[PDB]
Parts: sequence; C-alpha cells; structure tokens
Amino acid sequence: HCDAATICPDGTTCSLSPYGVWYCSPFS
Repeated sequence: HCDAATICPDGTTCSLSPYGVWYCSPFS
C-alpha cells in the first residue's frame, strides 16, 4: 500500500498505472 512511503490525501486511494506511475484520487 501507499501509506508508508507516499501517504495519499485523506479519503483518497492510489493505483499503479500501466506506465509505472502512482497517483491518488478523492473519488476512488
């Protein structure tokens, strides 16, 4: 998970992209 080396905003989730990027969104 991205909660030990990224810490996404409150109420947001991060997912890996087919390119190799990590981003979080407040809308799942």
